[PDB]
Amino acid sequence: TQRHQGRTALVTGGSRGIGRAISRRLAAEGALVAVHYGHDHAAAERTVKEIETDGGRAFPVHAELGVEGDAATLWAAFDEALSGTGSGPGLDILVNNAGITLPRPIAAVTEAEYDRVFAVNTRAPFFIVQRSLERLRDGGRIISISSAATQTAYPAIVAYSMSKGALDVLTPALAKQLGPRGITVNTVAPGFTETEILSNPEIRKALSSASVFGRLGAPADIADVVSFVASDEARWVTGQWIDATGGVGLG
Amino acid sequence: TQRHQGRTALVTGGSRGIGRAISRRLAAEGALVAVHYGHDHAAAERTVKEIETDGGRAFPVHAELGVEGDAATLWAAFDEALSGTGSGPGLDILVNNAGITLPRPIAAVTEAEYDRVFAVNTRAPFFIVQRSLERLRDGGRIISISSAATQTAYPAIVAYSMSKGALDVLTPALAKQLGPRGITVNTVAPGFTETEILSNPEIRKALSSASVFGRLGAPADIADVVSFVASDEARWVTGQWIDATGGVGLG
Amino acid sequence: TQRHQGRTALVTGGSRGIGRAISRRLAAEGALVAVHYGHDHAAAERTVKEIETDGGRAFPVHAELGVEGDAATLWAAFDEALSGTGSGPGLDILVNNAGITLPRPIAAVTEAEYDRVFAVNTRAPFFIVQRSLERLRDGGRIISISSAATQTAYPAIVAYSMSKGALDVLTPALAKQLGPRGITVNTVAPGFTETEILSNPEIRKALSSASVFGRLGAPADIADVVSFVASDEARWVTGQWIDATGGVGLG
Amino acid sequence: TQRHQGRTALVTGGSRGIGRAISRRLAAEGALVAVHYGHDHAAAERTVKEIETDGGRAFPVHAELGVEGDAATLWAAFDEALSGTGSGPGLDILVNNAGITLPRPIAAVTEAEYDRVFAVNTRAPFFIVQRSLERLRDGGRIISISSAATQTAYPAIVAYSMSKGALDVLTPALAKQLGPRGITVNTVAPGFTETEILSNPEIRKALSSASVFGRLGAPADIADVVSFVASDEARWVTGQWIDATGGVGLG
Ligand SMILES: NC(=O)C1=CN([C@@H]2O[C@H](COP(=O)(O)OP(=O)(O)OC[C@H]3O[C@@H](n4cnc5c(N)ncnc54)[C@H](OP(=O)(O)O)[C@@H]3O)[C@@H](O)[C@H]2O)C=CC1
Ligand SMILES: NC(=O)C1=CN([C@@H]2O[C@H](COP(=O)(O)OP(=O)(O)OC[C@H]3O[C@@H](n4cnc5c(N)ncnc54)[C@H](OP(=O)(O)O)[C@@H]3O)[C@@H](O)[C@H]2O)C=CC1
Ligand SMILES: NC(=O)C1=CN([C@@H]2O[C@H](COP(=O)(O)OP(=O)(O)OC[C@H]3O[C@@H](n4cnc5c(N)ncnc54)[C@H](OP(=O)(O)O)[C@@H]3O)[C@@H](O)[C@H]2O)C=CC1
Ligand SMILES: NC(=O)C1=CN([C@@H]2O[C@H](COP(=O)(O)OP(=O)(O)OC[C@H]3O[C@@H](n4cnc5c(N)ncnc54)[C@H](OP(=O)(O)O)[C@@H]3O)[C@@H](O)[C@H]2O)C=CC1
Repeated sequence: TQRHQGRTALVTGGSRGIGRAISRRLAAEGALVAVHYGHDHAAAERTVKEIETDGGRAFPVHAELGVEGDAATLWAAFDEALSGTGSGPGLDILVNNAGITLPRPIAAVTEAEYDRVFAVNTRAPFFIVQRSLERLRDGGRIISISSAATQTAYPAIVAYSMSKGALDVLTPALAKQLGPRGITVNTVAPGFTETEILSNPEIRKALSSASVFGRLGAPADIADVVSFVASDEARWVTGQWIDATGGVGLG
Repeated sequence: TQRHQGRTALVTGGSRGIGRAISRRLAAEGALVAVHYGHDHAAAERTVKEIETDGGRAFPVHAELGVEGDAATLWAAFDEALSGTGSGPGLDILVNNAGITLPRPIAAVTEAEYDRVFAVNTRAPFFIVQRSLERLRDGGRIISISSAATQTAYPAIVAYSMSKGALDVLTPALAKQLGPRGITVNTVAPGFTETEILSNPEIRKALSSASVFGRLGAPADIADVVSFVASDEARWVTGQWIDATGGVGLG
Repeated sequence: TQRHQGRTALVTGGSRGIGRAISRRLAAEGALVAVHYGHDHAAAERTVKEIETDGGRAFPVHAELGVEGDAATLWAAFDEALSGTGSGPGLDILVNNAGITLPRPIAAVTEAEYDRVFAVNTRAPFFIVQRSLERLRDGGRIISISSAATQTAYPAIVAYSMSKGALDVLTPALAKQLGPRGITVNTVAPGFTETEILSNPEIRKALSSASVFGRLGAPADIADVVSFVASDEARWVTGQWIDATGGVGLG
Repeated sequence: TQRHQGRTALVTGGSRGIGRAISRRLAAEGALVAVHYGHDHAAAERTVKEIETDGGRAFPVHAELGVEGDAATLWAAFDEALSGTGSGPGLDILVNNAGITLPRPIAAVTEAEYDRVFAVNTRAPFFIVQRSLERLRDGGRIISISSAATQTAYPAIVAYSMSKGALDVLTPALAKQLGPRGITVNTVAPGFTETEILSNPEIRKALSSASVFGRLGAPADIADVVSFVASDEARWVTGQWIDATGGVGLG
């Protein structure tokens, strides 16, 4: 395709799972990809190596999210790492993908667990986007990775759903504000998606059967929607919540 | 009416504005109302006096929200204050009404301001509801006061909208979980509503014109919807987001 | 209550099922109710007798819907029947309740069946509302009875869902247009509701289990929401789609 | 791209406006395109010539919609026209694009005008899709062109909005039913879109300002979304309503 030819992307949690698929798709389409991660240096190196092997350009960016100064640390590492590539500052495509699950229903959730899922899932994207506005170019793309669970009730993950619900609400407000500069802002909401990290054949069967297609999502199913949203082909789609669940919750 | 005859209600921020209208309507309909507040002891006393003057029963409950132990402190004060009324423990109707605004667009929002609006608007209701489940009776009512701004983009208040968006997502998950005990969970979303705390005749005109009725909301417009949702007449309405904006954002 | 004291209501298909519950609730609250029907004169007489027995005022209005001149015939019979009561012309509350089911999936639907369900369910309400605007008073109420099936996919009734989907879209446009005269327009969407016309204990169990409350709806569950929407208590709710399904489709 | 290489598409009203842009985009990507139309033989010939000139394959299909036997006549002409191309029967991609406007508010709409807009906009697509199920292949695509007006109230076009609202409701029901064969069903909803058929500079300015981008849509903006939805890249998007309005109605 090369529909991201000459563009700079940042993918938060780009090292594994959906983030890795997004990182690899954007790079395969000609983007220079900042592969961000908080913990696993090795995973981040393999993902960059995979991209470089396939003929694309990527570099790691280390910043732990959900801690004091996380957003500032991420953009400092990005600016440094990016500068060290001999590219100019700023970016075209921001994907807030990094997130953590909290599989506890309301009676189980502690303050510590609640505070951590909001800090990573909601607070970090909010301040990451805030500082991106210093760097984000005209005709740019902001894409938040949310969850189908904001629109289909899942009591077992309620605090996680709420953290993604707050994130969903950032999209329309920013689409409106950034429209005059040709920037689009959109949410892509995955369903049950099979990553490198669904061992129970029984859970696998129940989650598969939730899709009208009778399968789990793959990272690639999400990355193919994100790549479209990030492209010029989606210039007329803004402020939206794009279901990437294989028809979960239809009937 | 007396459709809340013999029921115990808690209204968070019940001392002024929409909370006061809710408190007074529930009490006028026969509810015993816990009028909760964080700061203004005087306001809380006037509101209880107004209810007692009109023939109803209410008592103040002091707890500052958005601070360590807020939810535990609120339920301790409720249990104590309630016990001191010579009523039994527990409750029928929980209204999470207390909230604070943050009128700053994304480029303006500080960590401190963001953290405070989430702590009061989202975190406190979440842990308040969690501890209510020890006390909340069969056929009970949970009602969250949200904002029209979660569904109609208002960049100027983006972090406030996000805090209400997280709260919106708690409603369906809890409606599903609590259905088997006849409890309903619903969100009521006010529009531009004129409280005791809209001095600019120009802002007043612009916000009035947002309604298909060409006026600002009054606390009473919200309280009349909340009272219905809290009643047996709304037994078949659960998990919903009830627009109480006078038709803001229709076209 | 008497919250409809001195008001004139028309309920289409008011003779049985949800229409009968609406008719009886509005009359019990002091409304003069036009009980409209297309076919069963006897049912319409029993419903009016039931209202008159309980101390309320109602009269039958015969008009077959889904035929040439149906809307004109209904308003002619209403104006005549109403005039014969010695009340003045016009009305306060219009409920489009009359409808027919089409339980055939897409591969089964004939032109005749499709045309008939649209004629009764969509076309008749549209022209009925059009002629109501000559008669409908300030502060009035228009309420459409839709179906949960417009928002939760039910392939087995697809053409019926589409007919209700068109009806759903009339509500916001009219709420906007009629706001300046204090008229509200709203949709109430029933779920699986047990009428006089669910014999299979197996279908009964499956439809019951669709509700978070583990029961079928009763006409009264719908009528209690409609009566609220029709009242001054709902003056600030307009253009909305009110779920009256007992939490069908939440998760 | 060639992401429609070897696929057969039918585009209803493919001869001009959005239909022509869709027809040309699908053909440029390797689809064999049936360019359907009801009236203007010349327009249909120019559109096919444009495609053939650019290196693609298309053929005209004449059928007037909104008349007795329209769906049967369209598929007879398609099967004949298609057969005459020396391709096998059946298809991969169905776009219901053909539609007519009705710019009259409720007080203005006649039975004839109402009946005609439903016949073309709703009835024809419904029976066209019904007969497509005899021909539509595994992994296929059904795409309905709706209107932003189903979700943002436009009293001036109310009967048109209702016709598109019924069409919107066909999408989820069919997505659910056809999921097991890998077929996706989606609605694409254009905003104010500038076609060959917006002469008033004043209307042009007002409609432009409705978009967060301060311009009218172009056919190409819609065609780029439709082409994505029709492709393997959108395999995980089904039952959805895709806003192609340039952010109309966000705030
Ligand atoms: N998989 C699924 O079924 C679903 C996924 N989602 C959402 O999709 C997104 C991607 O999920 P998925 O692919 O499953 O996740 P994985 O857990 O597979 O990958 C998570 C990524 O985020 C990074 N990350 C995690 N926590 C932090 C942190 N505190 N600071 C910095 N980076 C962090 C990880 O790097 P590192 O380990 O080095 O920190 C890694 O790159 C998430 O937002 C998730 O909520 C939504 C619906 C369901
Ligand atoms: N008015 C409007 O136009 C709109 C209102 N809303 C929402 O409606 C709800 C009611 O708003 P409104 O009537 O305007 O508010 P007011 O500010 O008039 O009243 C706020 C109430 O909440 C209490 N409260 C505030 N902060 C705290 C705190 N930290 N701890 C404990 N109690 C607290 C206040 O008591 P004390 O001062 O003693 O702390 C008071 O009783 C809020 O959730 C608001 O966001 C939504 C849309 C618009
Ligand atoms: N019951 C349920 O589970 C559900 C009901 N609904 C909707 O709720 C509404 C009420 O349904 P319900 O109570 O079950 O219906 P019933 O069939 O019990 O009652 C139908 C009523 O409409 C009248 N009616 C029917 N067809 C015509 C016609 N052609 N002309 C004039 N009057 C007519 C009937 O009178 P007569 O027989 O004399 O013509 C009768 O008063 C309908 O719009 C229905 O689609 C939606 C979701 C599910
Ligand atoms: N343009 C806009 O701003 C908007 C458009 N839309 C929708 O997008 C779709 C495309 O609209 P647009 O490009 O503007 O339309 P145009 O009127 O430019 O093109 C209409 C097309 O449909 C065909 N058509 C029209 N009526 C019939 C009929 N009775 N039988 C058969 N074919 C027919 C026409 O061919 P022929 O003339 O030969 O019959 C032509 O190919 C429509 O469904 C429209 O409602 C929605 C929102 C706004």
